[PDB]
Amino acid sequence: DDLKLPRQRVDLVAPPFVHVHEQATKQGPKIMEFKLVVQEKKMVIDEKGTTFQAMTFNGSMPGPLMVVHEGDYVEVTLVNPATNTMPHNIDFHSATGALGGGALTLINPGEQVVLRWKATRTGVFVYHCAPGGPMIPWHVVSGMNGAVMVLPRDGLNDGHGHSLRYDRIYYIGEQDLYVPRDEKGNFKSYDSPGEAYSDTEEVMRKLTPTHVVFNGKAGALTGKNALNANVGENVLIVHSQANRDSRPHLIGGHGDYVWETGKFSNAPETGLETWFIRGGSAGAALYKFLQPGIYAYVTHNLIEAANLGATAHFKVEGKWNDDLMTQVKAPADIPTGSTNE
Amino acid sequence: DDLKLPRQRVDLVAPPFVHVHEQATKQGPKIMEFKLVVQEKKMVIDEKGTTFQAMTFNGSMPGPLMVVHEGDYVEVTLVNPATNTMPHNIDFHSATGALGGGALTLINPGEQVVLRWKATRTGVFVYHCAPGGPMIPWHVVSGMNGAVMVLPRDGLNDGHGHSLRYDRIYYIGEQDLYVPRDEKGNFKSYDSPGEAYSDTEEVMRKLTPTHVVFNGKAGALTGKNALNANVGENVLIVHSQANRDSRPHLIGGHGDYVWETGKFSNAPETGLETWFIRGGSAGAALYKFLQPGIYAYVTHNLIEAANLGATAHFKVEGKWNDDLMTQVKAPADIPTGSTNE
Amino acid sequence: DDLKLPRQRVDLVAPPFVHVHEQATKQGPKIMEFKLVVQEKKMVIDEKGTTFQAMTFNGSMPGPLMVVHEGDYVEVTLVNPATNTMPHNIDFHSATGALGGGALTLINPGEQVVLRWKATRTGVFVYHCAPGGPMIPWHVVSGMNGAVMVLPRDGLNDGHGHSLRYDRIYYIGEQDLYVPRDEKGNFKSYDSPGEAYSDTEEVMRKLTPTHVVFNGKAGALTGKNALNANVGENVLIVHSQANRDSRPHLIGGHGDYVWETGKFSNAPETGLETWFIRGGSAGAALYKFLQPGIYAYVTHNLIEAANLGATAHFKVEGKWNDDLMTQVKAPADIPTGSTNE
Ligand SMILES: OC[C@H]1O[C@@](CO)(O[C@H]2O[C@H](CO)[C@@H](O)[C@H](O)[C@H]2O)[C@@H](O)[C@@H]1O
Ligand SMILES: OC[C@H]1O[C@@](CO)(O[C@H]2O[C@H](CO)[C@@H](O)[C@H](O)[C@H]2O)[C@@H](O)[C@@H]1O
Ligand SMILES: OC[C@H]1O[C@@](CO)(O[C@H]2O[C@H](CO)[C@@H](O)[C@H](O)[C@H]2O)[C@@H](O)[C@@H]1O
Ligand SMILES: OC[C@H]1O[C@@](CO)(O[C@H]2O[C@H](CO)[C@@H](O)[C@H](O)[C@H]2O)[C@@H](O)[C@@H]1O
Ligand SMILES: OC[C@H]1O[C@@](CO)(O[C@H]2O[C@H](CO)[C@@H](O)[C@H](O)[C@H]2O)[C@@H](O)[C@@H]1O
Ligand SMILES: OC[C@H]1O[C@@](CO)(O[C@H]2O[C@H](CO)[C@@H](O)[C@H](O)[C@H]2O)[C@@H](O)[C@@H]1O
Ligand SMILES: O=N[O-]
Ligand SMILES: O=N[O-]
Ligand SMILES: O=N[O-]
Ligand SMILES: O=N[O-]
Ligand SMILES: O=N[O-]
Ligand SMILES: O=N[O-]
Ligand SMILES: O=N[O-]
Ligand SMILES: O=N[O-]
Ligand SMILES: O=N[O-]
Ligand SMILES: O=N[O-]
Ligand SMILES: O=N[O-]
Ligand SMILES: O=N[O-]
Ligand SMILES: [Cu+2]
Ligand SMILES: [Cu+2]
Ligand SMILES: [Cu+2]
Ligand SMILES: [Cu+2]
Ligand SMILES: [Cu+2]
Ligand SMILES: [Cu+2]
Repeated sequence: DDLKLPRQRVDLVAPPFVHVHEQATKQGPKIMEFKLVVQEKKMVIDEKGTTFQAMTFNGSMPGPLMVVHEGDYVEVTLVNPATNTMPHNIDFHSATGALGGGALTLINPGEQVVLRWKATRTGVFVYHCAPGGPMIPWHVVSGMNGAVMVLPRDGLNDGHGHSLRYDRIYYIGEQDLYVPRDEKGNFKSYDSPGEAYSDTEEVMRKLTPTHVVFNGKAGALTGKNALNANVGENVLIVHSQANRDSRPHLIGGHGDYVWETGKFSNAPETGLETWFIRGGSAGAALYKFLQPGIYAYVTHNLIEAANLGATAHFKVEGKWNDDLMTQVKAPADIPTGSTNE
Repeated sequence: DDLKLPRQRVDLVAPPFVHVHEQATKQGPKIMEFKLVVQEKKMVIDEKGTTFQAMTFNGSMPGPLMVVHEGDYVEVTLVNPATNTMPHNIDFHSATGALGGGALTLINPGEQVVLRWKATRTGVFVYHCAPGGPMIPWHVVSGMNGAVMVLPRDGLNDGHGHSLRYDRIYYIGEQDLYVPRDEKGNFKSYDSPGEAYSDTEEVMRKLTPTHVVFNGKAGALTGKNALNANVGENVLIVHSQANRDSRPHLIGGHGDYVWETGKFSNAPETGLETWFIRGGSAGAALYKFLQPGIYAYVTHNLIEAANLGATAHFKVEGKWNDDLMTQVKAPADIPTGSTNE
Repeated sequence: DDLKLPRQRVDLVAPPFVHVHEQATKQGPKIMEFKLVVQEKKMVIDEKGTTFQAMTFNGSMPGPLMVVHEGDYVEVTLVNPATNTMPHNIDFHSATGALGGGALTLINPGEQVVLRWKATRTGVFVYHCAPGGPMIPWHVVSGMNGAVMVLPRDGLNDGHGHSLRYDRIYYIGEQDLYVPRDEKGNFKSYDSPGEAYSDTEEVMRKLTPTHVVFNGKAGALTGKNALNANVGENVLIVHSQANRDSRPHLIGGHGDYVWETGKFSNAPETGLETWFIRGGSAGAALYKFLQPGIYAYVTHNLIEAANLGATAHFKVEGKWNDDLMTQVKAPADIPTGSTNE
């Protein structure tokens, strides 16, 4: 064993939640140990019950958020159980060399592999499967993508010498899906990913998704699964898109501090309405809630948001601030003496 | 009346022009009073006379630019005359709470509502209708979107302690439209927005506009309606797109100072060729004209610019500067002694 | 002759290579003389041998990279040989006035023209043909676009007072193509550009390319034409896209310093995973290679990368650094005592 550092095992949690971590740390570098198990399975992706043949890390779309600190080593055990049908691997955009690790991690069903990469670059980054050739886009748009956050050891800052600390963190993975339709326009079902491939590839080629979803399905983060917050809390929202651009917006809020390219060596932008996640990247926004109520978090192509699945909700508890906004007069009949031309 | 500030009524003007305002001000905060009247009407959107069932604020696409200063309060009377067929509301991306105001402003035909929001965030911002669900994209891509500018009280600056002042301002609202076609490819006409909806939604779902226009129609800002300027003038060009990305470019010019994310707390970028307006945002560019003549202002997807409607012109008066550019030799026959392989 | 500066003739080279130049210079301003010869010709654009009716500067897609310094004058002789069928011109996004030069450079087959523009703006910039109207997008998506780099006279810097110097430079021109298909889905062939136009325009209108290629064809920069580098070298990668957005990513690497909007008066961003070239612009990234092996350089819409042609390779010589990344355990059977749920 050449590398003589303490080891720490991390238990991942399903998105949009994030495993326990420290923001700032005075611990030295560690070997941070993670396990990812590939799971191919049929999943429900919309509110009408449409299914499709997904491929996942750890059973979720997105794959879980991994969080480490600058200078840590990340030792990932990737497992491809023999119930799976395809080979898989992993490419970390946070890592240096061998196609992000993909060239060192190709495993057949029944195999596992252990990759270590040094976390030399701060930010949020995509990770994704990339077996080779046309299998690269297919595995990614089938769900095989997640993100990793590499925090500075002193935690986040505003790029102007002031520390920033979040009260809460959520990870929003956005997924573009390409579900085949029959001649009548109904979504087609298949018994395996391999059977779905040819028809799926034809949809992929036209670069227009059938669905754009957060946390793996339309409505996943609405209703009973809305994201909780409180007035006053500084919330970090990490957003990834491994294949296609997105334009996040918090309806009724702002991005107080936004790293749209997602890299903490760059000062954030302030007071954004809408930001831009380039396909193949993660970004992050901090917002301090000022008002209670429901907020919609969307990609601000509103067709994608409302009609293809890409809306989440926050439910924020606290007291309303009438100075920031008030209904001066409730809806009422237009006065008879009005002229409205 | 809890809020004891002076009130000022603003008369809006149709785009691309902007109502009278001060850049820098020493007045304290005011309650700035605006009126927006929803108008559903058939409108001509291209040079072949194609019509479509539009929905507007104040009869225009885009809706008018509102201009206030940081710390002002904005009291908006939204009116939905009883000649309209649908409910409408308004979401200000500049505002904090209640989905930007949409949750406090839903009005049926025959009603009006009064919303007040504090202008706490500087920049240019979209405002748009957002009734709920699939009606959100439909009302926005039918034309119900505009912008508001919240200036710093000291006016604009270059992010490096130098004041910037514009001689002229224009507001370019870009609109993506989704007009149904019949089996022969001809655009379909309808008698009401409700009748157009189902067919329109089908076009919307494929995320490919039929038209991309400035100021509501192909050719709106060309010919006799070209934008005027003079050599030496510093012109602010505000650009909004409430649903879809755009990439503005001034052909023959530059962006001297560009806030592509549109927020004045961030230093502008300098000397851009082309900039990027993320769907769901406004941005702004300053340019000091150096040469007279015709300039085309486009989105630099040139197919959209030339073939789907997204070109404006500036006509700039003044004297040509042969140091910056000259025709050394006019077109002439290729010399006989030339080799051109 | 009013302009009394030394003249220097530059011999252009085919992309992805770049003509000999100095980074930093103490020479004063010069008149830098370039020749571009339009060539319309059928070209092979994919690995199955698909052809299409291309239009080029100097016989290549992209056109060659021109490199000058701030304050130089650029005197371009544009030649349209009489074997061509169409008029052509040139618009420099680096230039000020007359639609970038397009309004001074329209030439019929059999003619040439000489344009001079002052290089007042630093950065990488697109140049492209723009005859007028619908011919603008058609000539650009037929291949008539390249880039020019205007270096500061002191060479590049990190925006924080430190000089940056590249060991190598490559120019990656990305081209979106719109090749017609017949009723069976096979790509159609034509005998001239004029014959291809009507069918091509119909594909263009739907804003979905059939191919997205680097250096004019799928596979152009893979295999024997991979880009060479060595561990330790700082490589500048200039990327242009004259019509459509792109999201470059170096698989297994990063962008150490990235000017995504492409203009050297703005500090670069650091440590990017993926960056964004807005359609109608050039950008640039510096990366110091740290690991040997194969790197893929893609647009990170992976469908475009793997299935529509947009992948290049770097082959990097040197010694592997096991500290940055190592395969701890090669692929092996999942242990019997494992639980992987
Ligand atoms: O700022 C650019 C910088 O990236 C460098 C920093 O010295 O390195 C990055 O990658 C290296 C991998 O070891 C580390 O030096 C560094 O800690 C990390 O951001 C260079 O390659 C260069 O100057
Ligand atoms: O979208 C085309 C066409 O297909 C139908 C079924 O004929 O609906 C399908 O497509 C809809 C939009 O994606 C989905 O809402 C639904 O799950 C699916 O069956 C038609 O209703 C539609 O006109
Ligand atoms: O810079 C981030 C900053 O936004 C803050 C500023 O203190 O507030 C913004 O929203 C508030 C609404 O009252 C105002 O304080 C401020 O004037 C405006 O930009 C915080 O929520 C935070 O530090
Ligand atoms: O675009 C398809 C097809 O439709 C036709 C009419 O059959 O033209 C229509 O579409 C054109 C492009 O949008 C418009 O220029 C025109 O207003 C519209 O009728 C065909 O000419 C075209 O081939
Ligand atoms: O920084 C904005 C700046 O651009 C200016 C610089 O003074 O000019 C640019 O274009 C001019 C063309 O002569 C040059 O002054 C300058 O060297 C170049 O970047 C103004 O128009 C303005 O302040
Ligand atoms: O893409 C539709 C359909 O066309 C066919 C020929 O019928 O293949 C063509 O399109 C393919 C994808 O672009 C190309 O790979 C090939 O060069 C082209 O002939 C079908 O195979 C495909 O199903
Ligand atoms: O070593 N201190 O947390
Ligand atoms: O299945 N995804 O959260
Ligand atoms: O590993 N590819 O299916
Ligand atoms: O303002 N949100 O769509
Ligand atoms: O109060 N002065 O404008
Ligand atoms: O109708 N719009 O300017
Ligand atoms: O208010 N919706 O049609
Ligand atoms: O350079 N304008 O397309
Ligand atoms: O004039 N010196 O290179
Ligand atoms: O033909 N282009 O490199
Ligand atoms: O010059 N146009 O074909
Ligand atoms: O990580 N590259 O696709
Ligand atoms: Cu996989
Ligand atoms: Cu990747
Ligand atoms: Cu409405
Ligand atoms: Cu909005
Ligand atoms: Cu041409
Ligand atoms: Cu251009």
